[PDB]
Amino acid sequence: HHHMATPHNSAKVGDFAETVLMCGDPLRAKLIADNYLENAKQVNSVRGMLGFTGTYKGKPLSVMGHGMGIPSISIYAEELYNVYKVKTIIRVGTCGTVDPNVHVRDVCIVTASGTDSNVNRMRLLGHDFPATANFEVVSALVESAKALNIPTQVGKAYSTDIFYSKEQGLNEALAQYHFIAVEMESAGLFPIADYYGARAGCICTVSDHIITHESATPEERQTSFQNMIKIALEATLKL
Amino acid sequence: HHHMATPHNSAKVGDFAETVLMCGDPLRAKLIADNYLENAKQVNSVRGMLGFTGTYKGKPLSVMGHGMGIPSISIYAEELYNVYKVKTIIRVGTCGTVDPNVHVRDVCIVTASGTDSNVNRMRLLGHDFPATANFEVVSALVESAKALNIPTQVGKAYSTDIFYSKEQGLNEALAQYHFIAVEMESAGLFPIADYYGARAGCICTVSDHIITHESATPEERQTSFQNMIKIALEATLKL
Amino acid sequence: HHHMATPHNSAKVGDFAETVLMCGDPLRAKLIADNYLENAKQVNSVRGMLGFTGTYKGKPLSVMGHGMGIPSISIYAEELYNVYKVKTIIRVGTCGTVDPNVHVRDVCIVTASGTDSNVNRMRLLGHDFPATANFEVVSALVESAKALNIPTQVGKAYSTDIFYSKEQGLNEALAQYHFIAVEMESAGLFPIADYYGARAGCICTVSDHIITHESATPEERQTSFQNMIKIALEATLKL
Amino acid sequence: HHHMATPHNSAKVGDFAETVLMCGDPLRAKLIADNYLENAKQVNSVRGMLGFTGTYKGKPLSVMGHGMGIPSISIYAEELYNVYKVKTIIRVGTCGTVDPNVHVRDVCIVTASGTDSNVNRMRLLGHDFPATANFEVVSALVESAKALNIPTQVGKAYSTDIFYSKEQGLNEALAQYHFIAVEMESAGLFPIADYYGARAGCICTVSDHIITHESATPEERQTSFQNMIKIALEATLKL
Amino acid sequence: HHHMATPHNSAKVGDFAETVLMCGDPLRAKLIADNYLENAKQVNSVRGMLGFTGTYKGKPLSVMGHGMGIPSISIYAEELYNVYKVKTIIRVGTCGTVDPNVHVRDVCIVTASGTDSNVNRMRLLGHDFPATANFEVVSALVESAKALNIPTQVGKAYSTDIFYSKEQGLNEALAQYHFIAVEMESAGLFPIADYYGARAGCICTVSDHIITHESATPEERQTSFQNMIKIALEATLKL
Amino acid sequence: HHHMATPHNSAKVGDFAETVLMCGDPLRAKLIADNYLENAKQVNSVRGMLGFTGTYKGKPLSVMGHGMGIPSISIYAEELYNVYKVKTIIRVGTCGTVDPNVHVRDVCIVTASGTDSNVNRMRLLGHDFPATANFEVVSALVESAKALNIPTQVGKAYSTDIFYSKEQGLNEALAQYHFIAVEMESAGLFPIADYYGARAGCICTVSDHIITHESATPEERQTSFQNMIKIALEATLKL
Ligand SMILES: Nc1ncnc2c1ncn2[C@@H]1O[C@H](CO)[C@@H](O)[C@H]1O
Ligand SMILES: Nc1ncnc2c1ncn2[C@@H]1O[C@H](CO)[C@@H](O)[C@H]1O
Ligand SMILES: Nc1ncnc2c1ncn2[C@@H]1O[C@H](CO)[C@@H](O)[C@H]1O
Ligand SMILES: Nc1ncnc2c1ncn2[C@@H]1O[C@H](CO)[C@@H](O)[C@H]1O
Ligand SMILES: Nc1ncnc2c1ncn2[C@@H]1O[C@H](CO)[C@@H](O)[C@H]1O
Ligand SMILES: Nc1ncnc2c1ncn2[C@@H]1O[C@H](CO)[C@@H](O)[C@H]1O
Ligand SMILES: [Cl-]
Ligand SMILES: [Cl-]
Ligand SMILES: [Cl-]
Ligand SMILES: [Cl-]
Ligand SMILES: [Cl-]
Ligand SMILES: [Cl-]
Repeated sequence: HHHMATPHNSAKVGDFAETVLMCGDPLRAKLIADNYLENAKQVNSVRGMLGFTGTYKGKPLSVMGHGMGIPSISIYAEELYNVYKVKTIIRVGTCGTVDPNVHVRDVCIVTASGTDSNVNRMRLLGHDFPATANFEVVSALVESAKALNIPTQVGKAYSTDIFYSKEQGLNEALAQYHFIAVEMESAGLFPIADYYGARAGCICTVSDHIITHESATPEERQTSFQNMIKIALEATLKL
Repeated sequence: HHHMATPHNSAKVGDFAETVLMCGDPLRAKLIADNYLENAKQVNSVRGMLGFTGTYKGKPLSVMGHGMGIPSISIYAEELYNVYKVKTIIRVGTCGTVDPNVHVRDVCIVTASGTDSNVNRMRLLGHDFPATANFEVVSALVESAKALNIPTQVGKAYSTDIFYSKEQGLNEALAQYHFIAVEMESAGLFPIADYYGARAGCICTVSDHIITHESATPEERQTSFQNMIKIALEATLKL
Repeated sequence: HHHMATPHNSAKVGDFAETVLMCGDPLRAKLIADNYLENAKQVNSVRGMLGFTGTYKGKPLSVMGHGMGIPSISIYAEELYNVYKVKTIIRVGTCGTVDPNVHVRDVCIVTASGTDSNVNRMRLLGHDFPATANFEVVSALVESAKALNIPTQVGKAYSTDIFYSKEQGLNEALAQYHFIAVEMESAGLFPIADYYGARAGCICTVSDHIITHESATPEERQTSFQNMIKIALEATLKL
Repeated sequence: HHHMATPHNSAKVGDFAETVLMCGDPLRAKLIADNYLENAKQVNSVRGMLGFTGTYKGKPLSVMGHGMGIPSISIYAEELYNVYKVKTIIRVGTCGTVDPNVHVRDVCIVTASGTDSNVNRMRLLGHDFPATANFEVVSALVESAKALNIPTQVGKAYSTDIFYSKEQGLNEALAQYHFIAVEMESAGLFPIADYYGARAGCICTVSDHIITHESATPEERQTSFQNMIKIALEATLKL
Repeated sequence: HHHMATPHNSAKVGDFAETVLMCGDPLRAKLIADNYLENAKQVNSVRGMLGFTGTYKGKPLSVMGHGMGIPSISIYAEELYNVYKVKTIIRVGTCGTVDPNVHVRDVCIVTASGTDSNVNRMRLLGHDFPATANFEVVSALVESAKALNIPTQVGKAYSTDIFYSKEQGLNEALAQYHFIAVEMESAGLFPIADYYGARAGCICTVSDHIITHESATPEERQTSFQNMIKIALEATLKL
Repeated sequence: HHHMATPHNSAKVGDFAETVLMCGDPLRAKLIADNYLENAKQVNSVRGMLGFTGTYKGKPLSVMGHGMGIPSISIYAEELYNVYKVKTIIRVGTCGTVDPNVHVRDVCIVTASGTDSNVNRMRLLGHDFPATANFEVVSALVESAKALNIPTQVGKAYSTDIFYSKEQGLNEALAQYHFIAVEMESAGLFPIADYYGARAGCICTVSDHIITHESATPEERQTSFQNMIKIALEATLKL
């Protein structure tokens, strides 16, 4: 038995750096820690949601899984900003796309995310609350990719509660308004950062084209991940 | 590299029994498999969402984690009913309560679950779709608890997208209408079972009283879990 | 002029038994009283909404009409639970079906009911509140039918505000999720029972198949009614 | 057994006049027929919802009950306009008021009615559809009252699904915007008339002041009814 | 620099008559003042939203532009009723029609207006609040047109936020329920008049048939305007 | 009579530059043209909504008024992107603030805007569609202000339909989530730019603090405008 600072995290207060990368898959958090962090230690194991704290090029940085969907990321991110006093979270993830000019393996930097969730209406008296990335975070990601000579798409994501969509007309509307990424979490992250006066952003790589059916192979997903994670890590040095 | 029957599950088709217990914590799925299943093998490890298949008293039974929140359980349960041809899922979990006559450590058998999610409105043209447990599953749980001489509360749950509620008046309304359990998943499970012509139910133990602040100790949670899991396992023999 | 305990009911306080059967048609309430109750007297005549109190096999039991639609049943049931101190109401009625495996003359026992009404959103801060039958009532109906060797369908109803639907896609969605009964009242009854800490359920017979156009003849409806009413009356002895 | 032109009305096609008065209480429909119609016959008895056809000052006129709430009036009025080819319906009823300048026993002529029902959103793609009385009907009622030297209030009603309101702030908002009548049916009637290219209106007498608690005695309600019904009957001669 | 009684109006308190005509185009307000008012002076120039006060046949009358859309008219009308103590506003405007029996150049007198705006839900606890014209204003317009031997259509308008509609099925629904006018402002005006215990109405001429594509020429629009404005001006003498 | 390329704009096709500044007040559009454009000509006068085309530092640039509210800007911007083939619109405006760390006279660069309008739900199947500024436009504004040594706040706006708010709790929620600007138009502009594959942004100066009641004097508003307009004009050179 270990003391629980939250119901979902065994990390002691202070065990997270002020900057955190989060991905849905805890096993990918372990890969990031093992391959890009120094001075690294595991700080959470509860529910298998592995989290780690170390340094990247000398600067404190943590990485942790967030699970799948808005309710899951909301738990972990609320706790990080509130209990662990985190200042900046960058979600690093994968996505689909419907946009005719976005392609599998593209890196997408998210400026804002729509959603079919109610969580943001509940925060703003039932109205439209845009889940919006912090501009300094977006800019740090854009500038890092430029320095690395990695092309990026910059624009809106759509965070759905329903991976297995049965919704006629959704993809056509997303394409009409040039949503570049379809995922399940960023729309929950950004308003929590707002609540705490903190910062958040998101960068994702396109695994699948929802319209054309193109799909990245395992090796292509690894290469896309290597590009995206390097962009995110370099961006943390400016944040 | 192993073949992926779904993006979230490495189990081969046929590797799940027709009856599955699901809990949010994959580490608890491992505990259930290790302590109550025979002939057991691990069938999924993707994203750390451990799943296992074996037998309970000779009858095929699987157990797998579902993560936290409606979007997460919806992925895993949709795949189980669709790809893995599962017929019955019983969610085994923990919950809070606001009801003045429900107490920490009580076992709650869920007949239906409300929610603040939009996922069920999207299935029924925007209207009210009650997430309803299958009657044979509810009855099997009730009868199993009676045979084990374990008291149970039977009634409505509320599945929220937001663990860290800031919503004035919610607890008072839940208490006024005698919702017995507050959790985050059952309202997503029951309509998916309906879609596939299959069966689902839920049983949970009260970890915390949201109004009085009472909270079960670690040992009390283990004892509550032992009672609940025995009820669920015995119920599978009738399903 | 007689004293009015409510605006809609001339019955004196105490004139209703603790258990009440309700049907939409007051003339059917009279038929039930005349043919199944002993010690019977008429206790309400206001607005022609006939109600009666007597005994069934020695146990106090009332029967009263509720009119058509959620607003009408809500008036009468609110008054019965509040002013008349009723503990259990079973709605006995007729319904349509869209389910491919439910047939005209089938008896349907309702576990929960969806709706296109707003009345339940208004009770739960705008969220999804499942109108859910009390489990002891459902079980009493199921067990009574078993003892009488009368087959039953057990599952969800849909209570609509609009008998003359013009809504494209509604029947297809109801069938997809295996709603077994289409009626106009149960979704209003169950939450009122919850408010008063009381019990409610519903049993109905299929008069019409909405998809195939099959329709029960007058004699077939009488036979279906005889089966359903015997199930309900026998269930009251266990409640 | 008699032939049923609708499920809810035994009247033969042609048995209703082109102009119909409707009130919620079928016993009040009988009173109107017995005391104001000549050449009168009963044309419906189904569900006790008495309806009658005769003449008023030589002009064909019917009167029938509509029950309580939007779903109930919608059934009866849809059938009258569709199957029975009715051209004009005037609802004659009772109401409460919250307006500080409207008093018990006042006669209210309704120009439009708000509602907490969804039935009108479902007709207009989810938008705001005002349930609006036909201007010729409103004018006929206003002019008839003037000729009879009976004062009237003219303005908005609010048709609620919930007689037993628990809704904080509703009465204050209704008063702020000068809603003059609170009832349960007119918002369902007016859009059905629109659908059929037909005409509808409503006139009501104030039985109760919801804010001040004033309430009309039985004799006062009879006098108010006599004034209102004379206005409505005289208006039919101009319609 | 001049003193600003509101942020949007340089008129001094008292500079508006108690009766005001409003049209969307400020240049049309100038035309009305120049051609129909005596004793006229310009009282507002802010944002180019020209307004004027004078007399029509000796009776004080003002005319001012309101801009396009509900938010714009709401600003100007709120200020007129609140700060300038106006008692009656008649909107004079142009509209489209979808109704099969309404034709280009027809004069439409509005009894109530639907909308796709949220502004009226926000006033009535989320419910349906009909934007309803004052009956004395409607009657004054109807009677004035009769005296001038100018035919009129009397009925519902629809005030949309979106001139360039992309909404499948909207026109068909508007036609089904006999909405006679499509415009962008009246649904915002009527509830503001209600709030202040004041009066409002609307009269419009059909510029375009949305279904048949017929369109009035410039000269035809001038003739339609001459008919409509004479009706409105004569109506002010009765208000 | 002049030919009308749209119902609201007399400009000939080609008469607008590919880059346009828009402000609500047409008289302010004239001031911008008169004081910052060369080669300038007036291209629209319809409804007094003055628009002009010229050059800024040699680069083609137009400026036009947009009126007040989402419906008004939607008309003008839809036409500019569609008929006039405009590629970039920057809204230049004024706003209020509720944020405790934003002050009167501050320049706010908008990354996204929330709203109480329905126009964006209607574009995305009823879901949350974030009205999001184009990143290149935001960056051009940020970089221009940096080069001019003018401090800026960068973050979310809220576009309301209701200038005269009566909404309890709105300001507290806006402050809790650090909305920096309250205005009435940007949430309508950004999705129209998306539809056309074009670009939009917004920059505003704080005229009033809604919480503290501080208010900029006329001279202070002129100085704030001079700073903001110089930022916007310099940004057009990079777009
Ligand atoms: N097409 C997609 N739809 C939804 N989520 C996706 C998609 N592609 C990748 N994801 C991401 O991966 C998970 C689902 O496999 C989610 O957590 C989500 O963020
Ligand atoms: N009070 C609670 N509120 C929400 N979820 C709860 C609560 N107590 C236990 N849970 C369950 O445990 C997880 C949150 O800790 C969720 O998956 C949920 O099912
Ligand atoms: N197909 C149906 N749709 C709605 N209500 C029905 C249907 N069949 C029977 N009913 C019941 O009978 C009445 C309508 O005839 C309602 O009170 C309802 O409960
Ligand atoms: N205060 C009230 N609230 C709702 N309905 C009322 C009220 N007063 C009278 N009525 C009318 O009478 C019935 C309720 O008693 C309804 O049919 C309704 O039309
Ligand atoms: N078809 C139409 N749709 C919307 N508004 C219209 C229409 N025809 C005329 N209008 C009116 O003119 C303006 C739009 O050109 C709006 O202010 C509105 O009141
Ligand atoms: N506090 C405010 N609320 C709303 N709009 C504002 C505010 N301050 C400035 N504006 C802007 O000025 C106009 C209202 O005066 C609107 O067009 C809007 O963009
Ligand atoms: Cl991941
Ligand atoms: Cl668990
Ligand atoms: Cl019945
Ligand atoms: Cl009545
Ligand atoms: Cl105009
Ligand atoms: Cl401006």
